[PDB]
This record gives sequence, structure tokens and C-alpha cells, in this order.
Amino acid sequence: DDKEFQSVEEEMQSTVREHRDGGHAGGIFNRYNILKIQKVCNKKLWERYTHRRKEVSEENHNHANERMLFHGSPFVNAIIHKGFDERHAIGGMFGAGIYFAENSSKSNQYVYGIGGGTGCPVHKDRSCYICHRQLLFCRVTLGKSFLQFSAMKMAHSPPGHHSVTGRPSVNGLALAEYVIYRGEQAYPEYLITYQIMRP
Ligand SMILES: O=C1N=CCc2c(O)cccc21
Ligand SMILES: [Zn+2]
Repeated sequence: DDKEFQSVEEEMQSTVREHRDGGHAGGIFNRYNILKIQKVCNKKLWERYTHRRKEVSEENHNHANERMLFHGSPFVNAIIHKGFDERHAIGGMFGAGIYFAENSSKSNQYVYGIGGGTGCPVHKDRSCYICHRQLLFCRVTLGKSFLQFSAMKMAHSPPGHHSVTGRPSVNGLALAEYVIYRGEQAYPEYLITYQIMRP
């Protein structure tokens, strides 16, 4: 458990980047105080995930193209019990999808809502150093992933594809993002409780 969770902690800290908004959405910090890392064991969600992963693999030259990615949401507790649900997803960069990041600090910008919302419920602060936040570190099946640079408002995956990869560009994205259009293509494997730390 210790080495498995240290690997999660390393992924969480090492993928932090300096954000263009100067910390507006997610707060100002260089690292986190990781409080707890819990493995989510939801058999029904796991099987919904693996059934779809097998299907996608068969449609993508025997390859699921699975990645471990972060997800930030004010609804992590509904996600761990009921799973990711595309019915809760159009106005986003790549449309009506479920978004993930390979940089934990990008997902951190979504923990209190879009653009950070009004921050924590207690102090109404997007840069709250006191209130404990939660992120998910997820197993995500990308399958055949459609590489895109500019905004493309999809309702579903592009024809013949299983996801969209938003790649960084001068005029566009600062960091990558990964988008699925079917909730069963992600499993909320780790629940991370943490605080952002004052630099
Ligand atoms: O973790 C996320 N949660 C919601 C939206 C989002 C994005 O729109 C891009 C990358 C990551 C996330
Ligand atoms: Zn607070």
C-alpha cells in the first residue's frame, strides 16, 4: 500500500505547473500537503469500466490506450459511488465530455467549480490553504484518441474514435487535456485528500 500510494503522491506533486491565470482559479502554490490517499473499490463500477475497456481494446488493435489521469470536481463523492456520468456534461473546449488532466494542478482548478467557482464553501476562497480539497486519480480508457489543437464542440467522440486529446498550441492550450464522452471509460481509482501549500 505504502509504495503504491507514494507513487500516487509523486505523480500528484511532480505534475504541478505554473498556471497562466497566476493562480486565479486554483490558488497560488508550488506543492501540496497530501493528507490521505484512498483506493476506491467499487466492484460494479470496476466491471462497467473493464467491460468497456475490453470493447475499446478490440476496436483499437488489441490496445485500450489506458492512462492514469487526474479529475477535479465538486462532485467527487457522487463519482466514487455512481461513477462518471456523461449526462452531467457542450460549452466546454471539446464539448459535452468528461475532462481529465495529466497535470494535477490543472485538475485542481476544477475542484471548487469551473474557473474555481467561489472557492471553498467555508471561506469563499479559491486559494484556501486551510480547507481540505479532494482530487481523483483515475484509470481512463482513451482507445483511438482524436488529436485536436483548437476548440471543437463535440457531443460524442469523433467517428471511429474513443476520446479526444487536446494538445498544447501557441494560440490555444497551455497543457494537455483528455476527454471522454462515455462515463464508463473512466474509473475513479484513487481519492486524494490534500491542501494546496502557501509558497
Ligand atoms: O479535472 C478536470 N475537471 C473538469 C474539467 C477539466 C478540464 O476542462 C480540463 C482538464 C481537467 C479537468
Ligand atoms: Zn476555506
